[PDB]
Amino acid sequence: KLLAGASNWVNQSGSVAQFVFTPSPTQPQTYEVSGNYINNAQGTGCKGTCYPLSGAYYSGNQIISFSVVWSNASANCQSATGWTGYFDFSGSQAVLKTDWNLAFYSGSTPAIQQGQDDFMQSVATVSESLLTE
Amino acid sequence: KLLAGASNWVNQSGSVAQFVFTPSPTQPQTYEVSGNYINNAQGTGCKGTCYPLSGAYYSGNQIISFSVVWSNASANCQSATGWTGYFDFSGSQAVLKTDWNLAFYSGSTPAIQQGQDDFMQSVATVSESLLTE
Amino acid sequence: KLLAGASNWVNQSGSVAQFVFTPSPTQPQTYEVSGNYINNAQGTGCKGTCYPLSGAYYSGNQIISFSVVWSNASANCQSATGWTGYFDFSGSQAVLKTDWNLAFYSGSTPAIQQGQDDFMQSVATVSESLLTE
Amino acid sequence: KLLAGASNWVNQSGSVAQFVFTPSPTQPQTYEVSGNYINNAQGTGCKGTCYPLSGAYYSGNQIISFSVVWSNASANCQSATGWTGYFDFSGSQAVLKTDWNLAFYSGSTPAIQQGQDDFMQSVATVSESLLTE
Amino acid sequence: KLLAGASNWVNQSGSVAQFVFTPSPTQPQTYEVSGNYINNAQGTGCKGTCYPLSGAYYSGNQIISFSVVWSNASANCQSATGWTGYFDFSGSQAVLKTDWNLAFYSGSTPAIQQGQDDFMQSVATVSESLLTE
Amino acid sequence: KLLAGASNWVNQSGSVAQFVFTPSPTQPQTYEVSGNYINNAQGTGCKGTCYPLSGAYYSGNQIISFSVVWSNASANCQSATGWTGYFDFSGSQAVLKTDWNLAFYSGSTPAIQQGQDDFMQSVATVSESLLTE
Amino acid sequence: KLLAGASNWVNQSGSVAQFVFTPSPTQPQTYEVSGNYINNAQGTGCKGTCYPLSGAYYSGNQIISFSVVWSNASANCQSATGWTGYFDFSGSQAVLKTDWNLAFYSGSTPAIQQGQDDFMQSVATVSESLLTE
Amino acid sequence: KLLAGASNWVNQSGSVAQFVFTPSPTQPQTYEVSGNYINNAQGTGCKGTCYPLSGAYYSGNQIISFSVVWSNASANCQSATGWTGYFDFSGSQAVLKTDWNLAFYSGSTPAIQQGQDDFMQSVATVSESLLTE
Repeated sequence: KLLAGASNWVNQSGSVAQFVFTPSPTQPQTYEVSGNYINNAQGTGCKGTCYPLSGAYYSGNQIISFSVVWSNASANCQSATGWTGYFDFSGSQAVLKTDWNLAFYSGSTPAIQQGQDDFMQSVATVSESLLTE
Repeated sequence: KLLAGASNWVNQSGSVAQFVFTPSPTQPQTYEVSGNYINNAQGTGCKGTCYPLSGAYYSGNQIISFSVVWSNASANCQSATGWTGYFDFSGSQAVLKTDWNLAFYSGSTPAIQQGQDDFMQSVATVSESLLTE
Repeated sequence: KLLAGASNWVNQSGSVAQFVFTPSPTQPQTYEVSGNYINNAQGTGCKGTCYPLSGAYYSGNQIISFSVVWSNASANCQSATGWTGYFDFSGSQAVLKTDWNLAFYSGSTPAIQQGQDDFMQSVATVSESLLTE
Repeated sequence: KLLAGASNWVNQSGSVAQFVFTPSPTQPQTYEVSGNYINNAQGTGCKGTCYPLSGAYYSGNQIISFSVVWSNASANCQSATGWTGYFDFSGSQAVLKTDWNLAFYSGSTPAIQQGQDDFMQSVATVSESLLTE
Repeated sequence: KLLAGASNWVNQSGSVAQFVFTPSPTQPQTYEVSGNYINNAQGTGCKGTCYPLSGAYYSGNQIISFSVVWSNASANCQSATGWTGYFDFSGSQAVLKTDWNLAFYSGSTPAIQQGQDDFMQSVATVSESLLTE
Repeated sequence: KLLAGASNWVNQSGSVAQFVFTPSPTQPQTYEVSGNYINNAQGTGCKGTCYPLSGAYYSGNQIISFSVVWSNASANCQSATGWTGYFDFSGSQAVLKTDWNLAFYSGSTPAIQQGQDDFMQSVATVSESLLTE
Repeated sequence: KLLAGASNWVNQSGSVAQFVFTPSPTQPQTYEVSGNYINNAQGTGCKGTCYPLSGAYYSGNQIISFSVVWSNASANCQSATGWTGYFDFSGSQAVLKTDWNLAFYSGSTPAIQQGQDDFMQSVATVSESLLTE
Repeated sequence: KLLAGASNWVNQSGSVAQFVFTPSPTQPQTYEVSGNYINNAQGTGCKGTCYPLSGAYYSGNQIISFSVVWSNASANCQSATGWTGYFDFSGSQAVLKTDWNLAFYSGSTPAIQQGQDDFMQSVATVSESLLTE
């Protein structure tokens, strides 16, 4: 059911989605998705820093769709990605599977690449201190 | 360039995107996308009523990604569409070329169909009154 | 009694009122009315898209008055409807009996037609998906 | 055109509408109406005290529609009125003309009376002090 | 103890205070006072219409102090009053007693009159309708 | 005339009023008064720490009324001061002439002492650092 | 454990920290710190008036870091203090052990002195009135 | 002077501060600091993800102080750091120098380490796309 408050989701490239969910006033079992995305995928720019994500989550059947514009104070890749997929909380690990699309330019030549990402839940590690453990 | 205020975008199958753009407080040349989608395609669920849309827009090269959860007070199709794309405002007509992904079900069998919607800007039709024209 | 969350109300001519109720901070048993109206009557302007509605509701005896300005990103009929009425939730069906007034034009000749819409509550139709049903 | 900020409007029964106008984010040349209404009509209850009003104003052709639920901390008349009409700023005086409807109960017997009100603009009188002039 | 939500308070001149109380974040057993004041005192201007009041209420020993600037969309008396006094909820009636001060000008000649007002609680009268009872 | 931003006002007994002014949304030439009061009088409770102040100001003739509830995280004197007055910004010095009322206790014996504070504007003293001067 | 509402903390030199804690929307067991600091040390600038404080608090082991910019409507020392530390609520007394850094000037010669303040919680002193005690 | 909107600041360990500045209502030439901090310092935990920072910036002499509680959805190090230091925009590069303190526990044994960080401004790199340049 619920992963409410802040949740930490890590995909196959090291990439981190942190989701925040706020109930929608008009749309039943629908949450506004907010939070941050850290890109760590080897080929790409806009890696290692917080990009706000926006989208919508349908609780009923644990579906989601969210977007990142690859522009923040550290780096701009002049492009946008949208992720659309589903959750599966069953068992010892919780998994999100998504199909993604990415709008960009090569010349004055606009283009939409595409692909697929798989995120797994990982709960905050705890350390004695910043310095140790 | 500029769509400040609400703008009306109509796809090949007649479905309607109404966009509102709000500046991101932190993301250079990025706007939070809100507004409403009215799905008007022949063989489809959840048609002829407003679905909220949420996403993001990059004004640098006029790229967008938005999402709709198909649940409102009229009809629940327990599914999500994500659209990712770009706009060309050159010439007599402004067009939004999009690709899109749609996370839905059959049984216990999650799915994700792909597609392409192309939209054209259409400025409010004006009438003497609600009864004329 | 209670319509907490968004509710769907359909009139004789098929037009759709989606209501949201927020408690007044100061008015006993009064709610601020928001939501969306989709005008679906044969011989009319400004049909098949969401118009915002604003008004007020008295929960003591389940009375309402709301208004729509027929101007959105799709179509401007330069006019306003006001609806004033009451609800009966008794029995198998919940109905909203309304009278209404509509301020529009011809030439330089302001006008105000009268009328009566009657609405019935219809709870979200459910589908396996956006493609089925 | 503009009566922006707070405006004072007095009808034939002494009744006072104070309007506040805030531009709508989605609806072009449309304002959310807020403010207060003081009833001073001889036959009625809920006289002499502030009732919040809600509605919508279409600037284009200076049209309006607004609602009052006759419930506040001083008095409850368990009913609601909606006013729908037009402005005429021409000449030495500014005038609003409206058609109104009023939903109420007699027995378990719901009912909608009706009528018409005409409001004129009156700018704040100025006095040397509260005590004099 | 509590008169929370909206409360209706009537003094010896017919004058009406409606109070709204919101807990203070920093000041224990302290409420921000807001609401409306209707002046109906015979000698004065700024009579019969809503003036916002501002002040602070100390719950502990049911003490209060609030202010009205006699300027609104209907009338300006270019002056300000402050009321400071205490509650007594005991018995069949609830009473507020206050000492008031009023800052105004005669010539270029500034001046502070003074006086005392006594308010009694009066709960919303209820009527069959606006029209009757 | 103008005190936009925070201003510092010092009375004869050394107590400090720090004022912030916010335009009323509805009251011509009226500002909501916020800020902080530090009571510095010899023979008094609740001294040397910030008490919130709330009131209203009329910029037409530079008149004010504000209130302090003497309860904060340091000291509770279970009492309220109301100040009512006017400002003279003519000459080399800006002065705020005030009268005031103070609702406090003895036993089961509510009281309300009267008074007069006169304040002078004093613009931030500047230092090389927190350690110098 | 818990300091919900405003709390009063007094250091060895008599300076006063008034704390307010608000839950972070995203940071487990983290609170945004607001409130006011009154600097009461002998040989110092910017004393006896409220400086806003801002920082963060970790309730897991009751650790804090807050900052004051020494500029308000009374006195500008063009400098910043940062405090970093921990609380012990065991026993008859609650103490906040802190170290701190202070970024100030001489000429064109930026500096940063180090230090240690230790605070003790002191619950509001109560008085019959502002005049007694 | 100004680095207003979102700014990107990189220290000697790879660590990234993104600052957002909002003018303070009460404190002249003072900004509330907000934004995000990415830790990339070799010895430590809580590395590679967004931690909200809070503090205050004094424009006058370009001074700053801000805090991070090392707790977010990815990782908790149960500790807090405060940074206090100054800017120097002169020349071809803009530099921030800071003294930092860090509160943590070893056993039931609380402790405050300390150190110094130097951040340099780095403006958003621009890339043809996420995929290339």
